[PDB]
Amino acid sequence: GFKQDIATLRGDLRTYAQDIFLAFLNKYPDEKRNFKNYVGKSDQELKSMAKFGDHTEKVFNLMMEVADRATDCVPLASDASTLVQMKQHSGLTTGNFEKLFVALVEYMRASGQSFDSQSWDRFGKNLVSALSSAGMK
Repeated sequence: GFKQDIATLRGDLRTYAQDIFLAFLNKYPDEKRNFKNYVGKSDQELKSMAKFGDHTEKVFNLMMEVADRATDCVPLASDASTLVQMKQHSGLTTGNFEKLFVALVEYMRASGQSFDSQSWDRFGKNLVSALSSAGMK
């Protein structure tokens, strides 16, 4: 289930983090605007960029902790506030996070693994609720 998926992803996180985030940037090209340094590069070129690997993994490092700390796929208000108040998230809307979890759930459904895809969809919807409650537009 959801808690087991956190262990599955964590066991190969750098791989999952890159593949999921690449699926996100490819499904939603306009999101590369928030990552100007990724425009005009293929997946393999991004996977060889140091900042891409490190940052994408750090994103998923924290995302798994937010998911780990959640109760019934509802994240703690503190994690939501942390995400909203980060300097690097100033200028991001709920739609940004909304699209990341669309790509995440679609990636899980297409992986053919036993991910609890419905729980991650809920987790993303609830995280968006918490992000809006914490002050994100």
